[PDB]
Amino acid sequence: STGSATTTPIDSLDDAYITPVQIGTPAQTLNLDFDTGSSDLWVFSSETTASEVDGQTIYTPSKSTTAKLLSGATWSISYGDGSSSSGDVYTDTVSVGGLTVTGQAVESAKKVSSSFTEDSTIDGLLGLAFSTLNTVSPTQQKTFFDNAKASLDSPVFTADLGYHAPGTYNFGFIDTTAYTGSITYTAVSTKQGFWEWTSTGYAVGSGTFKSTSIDGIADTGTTLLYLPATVVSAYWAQVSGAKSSSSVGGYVFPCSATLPSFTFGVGSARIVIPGDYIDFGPISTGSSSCFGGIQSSAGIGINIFGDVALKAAFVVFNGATTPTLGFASK
Ligand SMILES: COC(=O)[C@@H](N)Cn1cc(Br)c(=O)[nH]c1=O
Repeated sequence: STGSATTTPIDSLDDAYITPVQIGTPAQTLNLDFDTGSSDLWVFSSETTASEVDGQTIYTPSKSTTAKLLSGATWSISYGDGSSSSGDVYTDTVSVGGLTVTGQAVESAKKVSSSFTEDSTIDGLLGLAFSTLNTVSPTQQKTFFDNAKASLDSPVFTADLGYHAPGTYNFGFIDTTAYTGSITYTAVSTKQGFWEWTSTGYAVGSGTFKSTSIDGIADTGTTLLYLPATVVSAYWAQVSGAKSSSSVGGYVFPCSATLPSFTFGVGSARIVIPGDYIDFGPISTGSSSCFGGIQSSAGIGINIFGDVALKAAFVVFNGATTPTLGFASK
């Protein structure tokens, strides 16, 4: 089997991407944030505290003939940006772009933090990291991908995020028309439950390539590119007027600037992020100070190849018994 679904930026800055997902019988379609950095599939629901729902589409398990309460199961998660959610668990039929999984754990939110409430466009998350990170207790549950894997033509999914444009998540096959040149594969460590890999280095603009190992995770659920302070300092030094602002919470730059590109290494291959991808606009409405798309990972504890990096590439998440990651230009 295979599946193929379009993923769409939630706003003009590509702050996140939503993908339609069919849940239950008859189908209830929710727009979920596919997140390769976590492993819970959770949704706004009829059980969510009413004051914490503001425009989202909710899942109503009582209206699904295939929904079953997973007795005694609860979940609770907190993300890297400080947001959180929690609730109980159903199993139900879940389909993504024509690919169907029966008995998928659908985690129903009873509580969500303010940032989820305030984002009307995101109806929940669909985690695509390794199932070892799943927070369901007392019986850990599998991700949609892990459940589908045995049925897929090939045990892979691919992320093809667009810049200011729609893109695609495919399951079970590699679309050889979706990228240029070849796909370069690189080793993955699953020791922390992430799609963790080691970049071979970087370049700023037309500058010389610096060979240096940068361990980080491929994370579709994170907007920005978070890298070591040395690397990030080297990037923003090439932008006149750029500076790190503690009050804003990272590097900002004059909106009149032209940003240089940023290149990262995948083995001997190179992925180039155009400068425009690194612009996240005025820090507040009307401001001439703009927020940068490359930020320091110093306060995070891990380097994160988020959407800023990933949308410059066609990315293969290979879930073979020894998982690997593939990157191609596009
Ligand atoms: C809800 O999405 C957002 O607020 C975006 N800023 C993407 N995002 C979402 C989560 Br959860 C996170 O830990 N980091 C992040 O960049």
